[PDB]
Amino acid sequence: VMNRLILAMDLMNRDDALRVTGEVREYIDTVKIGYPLVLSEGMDIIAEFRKRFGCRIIADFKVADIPETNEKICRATFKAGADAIIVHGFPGADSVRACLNVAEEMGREVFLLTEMAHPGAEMFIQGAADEIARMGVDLGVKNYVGPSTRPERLSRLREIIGQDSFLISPGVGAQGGDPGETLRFADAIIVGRSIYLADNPAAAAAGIIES
Amino acid sequence: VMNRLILAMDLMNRDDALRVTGEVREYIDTVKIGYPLVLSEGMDIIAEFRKRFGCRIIADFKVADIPETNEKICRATFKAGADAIIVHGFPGADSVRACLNVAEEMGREVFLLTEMAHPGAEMFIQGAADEIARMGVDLGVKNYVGPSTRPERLSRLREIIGQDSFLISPGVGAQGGDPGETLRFADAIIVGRSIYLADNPAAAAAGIIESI
Ligand SMILES: O=c1cnn([C@@H]2O[C@H](COP(=O)(O)O)[C@@H](O)[C@H]2O)c(=O)[nH]1
Ligand SMILES: O=c1cnn([C@@H]2O[C@H](COP(=O)(O)O)[C@@H](O)[C@H]2O)c(=O)[nH]1
Repeated sequence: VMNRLILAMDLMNRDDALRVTGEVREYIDTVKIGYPLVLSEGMDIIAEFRKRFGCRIIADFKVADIPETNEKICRATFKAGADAIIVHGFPGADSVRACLNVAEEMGREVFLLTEMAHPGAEMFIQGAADEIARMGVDLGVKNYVGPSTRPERLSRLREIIGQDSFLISPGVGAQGGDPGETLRFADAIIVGRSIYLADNPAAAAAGIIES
Repeated sequence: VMNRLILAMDLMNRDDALRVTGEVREYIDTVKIGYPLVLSEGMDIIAEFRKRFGCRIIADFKVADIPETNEKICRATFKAGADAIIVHGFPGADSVRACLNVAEEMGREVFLLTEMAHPGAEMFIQGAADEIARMGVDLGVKNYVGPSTRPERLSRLREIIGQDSFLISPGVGAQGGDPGETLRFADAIIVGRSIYLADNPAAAAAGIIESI
């Protein structure tokens, strides 16, 4: 990923989202689009971004349903042009396999979310995280998401998945995570608010890269 | 809910979804719309269904993000006209609280998903389910979702949330759950494929209602 930095574009109106993404395009070539923007502006926004900025798009949909529904969600998402989709591992192996099957059929990728970065993640997710990561390895998952806010957990996750797996990590900046420390374990960092709420998003992105 | 039956409308094209929903409207007045339909036809489909069929709409979005993002998802969903939203409890109390705060601000409801009905739910969700339900009670959640496929777990869930809470349950029909047994514990059952993939959805819905 360009500069090992992925922009989390969670603004909810198309004009602001287009403005910020265009301003930071010289620093990042991969954008993570989630439900805040998609449910506000429509799925067509994925193809619009891919074309206008020539960036890879990761759909952060935290897929977390039964197998049959997960398949439908993944198919609609890849039809919309997403290059990859983020899926929760807490619902179990069959739910993750359903996403992997659709990605295989459509020539796309699945990122498995193992542990989340917010405080509430300590209640139930953290205790299941190592097992969720091992499940991913057993299913053949090669792309993972882990927390910038807990580098000791990111280290443990990297250990389970190996150095060959691709690991991206949110929670940098606004949630307290540090870019440099996170990149000791993750291949790329995800940054949203620290860039998109900045008075000068380009300067904020440039600063992160400088750091 | 009318006849204690909620239709899970997971068809992915507007014309088919409109046809089936209209055919079974005399049997059910509450429709659950999820991402399969919304990501295929747009969020405007929620208001269209609400108006066209005069039914309550539950947005089954299995919200499962950090607090800040959950707030945005809930706000966009209620702006689109949904009467309620289904949220996962596994990400923790702060994430659930964020959804409850937006529902309070907008005069809407949050349904907390405690245990899922599919086989994979046994891996991680089941072992956390009782605690997730208790967390819901502690947060003031009054609406819950539990599995038709495991009535013993549904009974345990009803036990934690009390008789005053509203409990709806998917997994009836296609996934193996039984309407009658599920209604021993849930206030309403959710049915998707058994109705929408039937050669005659109205007859399928009518049969379910007669079996209970
Ligand atoms: O454990 C996780 C998984 N995903 N995200 C997501 O990554 C982005 C982080 O944004 P932020 O830089 O503004 O905090 C948001 O889209 C958020 O939903 C997290 O924050 N934590
Ligand atoms: O634990 C859960 C939670 N939600 N659903 C959802 O309820 C519906 C059940 O549909 P079905 O009757 O066709 O199996 C689908 O929309 C599905 O995503 C389940 O099946 N199980």
